[PDB]
Amino acid sequence: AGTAFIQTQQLHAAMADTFLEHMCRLDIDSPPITARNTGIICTIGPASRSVETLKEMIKSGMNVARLNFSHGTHEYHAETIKNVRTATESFASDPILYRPVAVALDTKGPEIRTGLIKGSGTAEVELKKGATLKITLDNAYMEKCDENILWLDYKNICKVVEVGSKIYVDDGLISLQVKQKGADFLVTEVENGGSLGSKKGVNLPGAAVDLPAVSEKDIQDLKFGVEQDVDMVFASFIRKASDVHEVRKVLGEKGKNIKIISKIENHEGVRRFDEILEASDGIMVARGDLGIEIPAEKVFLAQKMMIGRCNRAGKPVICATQMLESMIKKPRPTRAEGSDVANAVLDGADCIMLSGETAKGDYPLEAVRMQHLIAREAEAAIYHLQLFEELRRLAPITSDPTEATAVGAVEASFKCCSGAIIVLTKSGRSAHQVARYRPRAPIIAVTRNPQTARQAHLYRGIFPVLCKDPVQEAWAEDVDLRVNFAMNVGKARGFFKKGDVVIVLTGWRPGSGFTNTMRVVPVP
Amino acid sequence: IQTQQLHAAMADTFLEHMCRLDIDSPPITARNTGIICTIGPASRSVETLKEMIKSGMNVARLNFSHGTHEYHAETIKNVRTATESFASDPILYRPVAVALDTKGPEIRTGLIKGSGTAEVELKKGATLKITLDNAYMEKCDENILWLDYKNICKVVEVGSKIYVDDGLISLQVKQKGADFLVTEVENGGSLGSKKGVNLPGAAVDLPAVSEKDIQDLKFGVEQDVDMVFASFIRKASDVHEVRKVLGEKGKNIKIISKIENHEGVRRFDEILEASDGIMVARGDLGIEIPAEKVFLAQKMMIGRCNRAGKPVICATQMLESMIKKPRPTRAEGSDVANAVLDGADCIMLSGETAKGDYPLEAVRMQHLIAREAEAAIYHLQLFEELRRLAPITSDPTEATAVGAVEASFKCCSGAIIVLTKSGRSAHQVARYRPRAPIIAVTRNPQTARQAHLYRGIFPVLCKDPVQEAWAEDVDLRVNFAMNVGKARGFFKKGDVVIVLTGWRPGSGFTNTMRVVPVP
Amino acid sequence: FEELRRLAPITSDPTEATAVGAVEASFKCCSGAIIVLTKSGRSAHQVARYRPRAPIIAVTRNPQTARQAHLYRGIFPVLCKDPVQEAWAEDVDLRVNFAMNVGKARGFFKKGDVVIVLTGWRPGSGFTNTMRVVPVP
Repeated sequence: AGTAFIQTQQLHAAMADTFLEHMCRLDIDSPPITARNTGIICTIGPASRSVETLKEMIKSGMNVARLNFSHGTHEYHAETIKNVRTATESFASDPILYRPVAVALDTKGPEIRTGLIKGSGTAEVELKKGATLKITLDNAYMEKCDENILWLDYKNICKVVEVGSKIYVDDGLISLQVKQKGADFLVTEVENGGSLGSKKGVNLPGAAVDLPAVSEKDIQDLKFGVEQDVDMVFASFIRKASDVHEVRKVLGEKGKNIKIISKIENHEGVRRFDEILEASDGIMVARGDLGIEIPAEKVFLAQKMMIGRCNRAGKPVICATQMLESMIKKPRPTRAEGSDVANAVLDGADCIMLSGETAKGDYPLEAVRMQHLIAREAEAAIYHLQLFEELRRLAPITSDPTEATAVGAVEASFKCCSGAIIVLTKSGRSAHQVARYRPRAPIIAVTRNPQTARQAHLYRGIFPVLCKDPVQEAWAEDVDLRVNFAMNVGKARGFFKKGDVVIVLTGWRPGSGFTNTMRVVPVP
Repeated sequence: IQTQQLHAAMADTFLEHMCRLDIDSPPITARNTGIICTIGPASRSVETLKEMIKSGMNVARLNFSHGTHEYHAETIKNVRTATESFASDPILYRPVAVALDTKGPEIRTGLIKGSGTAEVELKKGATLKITLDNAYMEKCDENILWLDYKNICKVVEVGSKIYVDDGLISLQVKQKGADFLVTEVENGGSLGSKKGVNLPGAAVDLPAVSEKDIQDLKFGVEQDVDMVFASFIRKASDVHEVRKVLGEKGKNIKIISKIENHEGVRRFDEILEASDGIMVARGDLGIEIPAEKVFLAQKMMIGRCNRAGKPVICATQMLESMIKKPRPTRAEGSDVANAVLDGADCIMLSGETAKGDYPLEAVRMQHLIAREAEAAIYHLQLFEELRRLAPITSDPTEATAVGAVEASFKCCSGAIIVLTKSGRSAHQVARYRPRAPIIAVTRNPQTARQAHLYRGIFPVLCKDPVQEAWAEDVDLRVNFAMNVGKARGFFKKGDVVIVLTGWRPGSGFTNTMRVVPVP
Repeated sequence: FEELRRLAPITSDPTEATAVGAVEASFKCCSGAIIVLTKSGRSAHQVARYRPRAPIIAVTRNPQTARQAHLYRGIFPVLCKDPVQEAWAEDVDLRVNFAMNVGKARGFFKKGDVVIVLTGWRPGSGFTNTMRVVPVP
């Protein structure tokens, strides 16, 4: 089998009257009665790169493999991809057990990195609380950083910063307040002490950081992605609509189908969220990176807002960073980490992304299993009913065949207590339009296009499944084949059993543009 | 000064309401969730407390796990001195409650071999013998370990876990015995002297009130505390014995039951019924039940307390980084917020304020987070659901109380002013979770303090003498609250507020609602 | 009622907000009546506008308003000829207890049922702003 593969459901429990009443019925002692619908993106790196590790991670519920292009060469990551694809395809000899797995390319982005600390690349220095530290743009100091002077590469840092602004260094381990501006320098006072190292990430709280959207390194990384046929791109440090447009433009005609997830990493991104969301295919709320750049008592408000708007607009949203960080060192997570993951699933996220945990952790395989366990337990606390009733009200009244059918499918999934909604689809769009309305039941999305099978994991509650059977001549039999394929998948997964009811979305003519034909089918 | 800016028309759907959250605009609502600070070494002084009350402390907790009766008597005296410093202007007088947190029943280990402070390495896979023989009680080491709980052999089976030093070390039982256990170390660590032992999912049959606590609870009654946080509650009869010890003399002292273990969560319903309120101790649960199921417990317990209309308090692991640092982490702010949004009435700061380097900033961040989180609450559905789920009765007070909340939404009221002796009339309003603050006016100083337990009650102590003409005595107290509310910033000249009063001085019920424009 | 409440325009008028709450409560308490003290009749009309189930016993000293009230549905007007008591609170209690006796005689309610009562607070305050839930003596 796998560990995470057999998610048996026990549908037909009549859903509660009110959201309050639903919380009151949560029994921690009973097991979860629902498929884990929230996708799981694991970052691949040193500890999980091998073909044998990946096989077990896919079995334990990995869906997307992220590659971090901040570090490593093109040759290095080409083999990381080859290993993912070998591991994924190991299960292909039984199409029922074949879970597809996506490949994500996370850009380096624009960044502000410090210089090399005095006697060699690895040596640190103590910045203590209240000491003066000079920041310089003069390249003479770029391998001569110490307690007193610090280089960094961003040449317009003097222009976007004023007196009194903060500068967070090494992902907010150290924080500095500017006392005096200058021609090509700043004089700062250390507030939070720490061990400063070589080439560390600097952030500039609420500054219009005017770097290029796509650095010249990234223009090569994005072409490598297109060349390697990645499925999605996590574009870093997005500030505005035109940043996303230039990420699109670089991918071009050749990789137009590659999905662009914009990462909201800074204050400017959150302010311009609406224009970014419109231009982006999805969103990634990078919480740790926001925690530097905006106040701690306002980050949860940003997360909720962004997750909210993405749900309304029907685009994926991903909750990244600071998920299960203790599992780099330890075999289990803390109470507060499990609660943090849960509350992100309940806020409405589609996917959860494990950063260090799986890339360079001592426990990469258990990290996936805890993520899976938390996401499935959290699923029981979701009151799917109001998510839907609100999403139906807020949607604009149109006479589109597909969207009216898609709603009715979800509608019926509640009234029939359906085990699933089976959706036949080439592009994935028909399945996405169903998932937009947040059903309780899993959406088994059947397809022949292998990319759409991979790209589907971005959406919540879609279980993609790749049909490799040849197209039957009689159109009606080709449907019956693919439907009966999903029936067998769903029975094997445990979503439903002999004699339950499921909803099925299909076309009517092979040639009709729309997925317009809904039917209520009892399971053979 | 929590200025409100009422009259913003509330959103259509909860989804739409989340979508309207702008982090850049300031919060448009009074911080309704109470703040309980634990007083200790860093915050004990009269001068520290004055600034903490100013920055939004409501309840002062005293931890009776540590310290003497003489020590805590003076901690209380300092709270009362600081509180009363503001009494010379009754408009600015915020009352402040005193909470007595019991030690409880516990399982403590012995003293490690050569001295009280000296550790030993338990390594992963080594055998460790647990013993009830008192000969070893000051001779613990890598091999043998004493502990005081004499029936430990009876409640544990082969294969059960034993977490030691608040879950730093964990041991699996291999062999039971007459008066011993043989365990295998799973999580290694530095074992010390007198450490807390827990027994995951065991019917731990210790006394509900230890003999130490029977003296601590009489000291509480003697010092006129306002509430008692009873520790390690497992079942209804535990709460009943905490009640029985307080007795006739301290019958008015509120008993908040702390749910610290697996058995408490299983029997939550019977405990909630017998308790005045609840405290979800999250860190202590995180030891005894799995980490992927604690948030489910918190949500359930906070849920049921909201339904039943009793206070619930979210304690432990709130802002722990602020022991050492002047600000909290992103994840701590999010953890506090999500507990306010889950539906908690109060938030309790443990170390942060007791023995922290930054006790005063810890209160200010708690206040800031709780006020920002307030904007994310969709008060409307909380109410509509609570109204539906409530049982149909023709009680005068409860029907009036609902109508007051009802009207608080339709008039976009700045407040609900409630006159009350016992506090009950104000509690019945707060039960239905209005958006507006509830200014609860009273002459009884204890009810003013005990009100902070409930969410959205702003208690205020009227020290004026009782006017002969009953109607003027009402008008006085109402106009007192009007001035408080204007000073706080809850509302201004020309806004509307709801006012609950009696009709006869003698009528049992708070039955008279009126919609009043602010003079 | 639920439709008439939705379609009504949101205002912070004391009288209209009280009047709705009176009807609201008339359903939740299963009230036998809504007793309304009124000179012009308007306070009773504003209650009747929202179409309660319970009868509205409208108490008044103005004999014309007692007659003109029959136009409105569910108002049972009743003319109090007692003189105005000096203590305002007793003058209310008189008129309320007058309607209680009318309502018991009509059969609208009996000893121990609940009724809603709309009054003023100051003799001088423009609004009928004071609602109370009263058990029948």
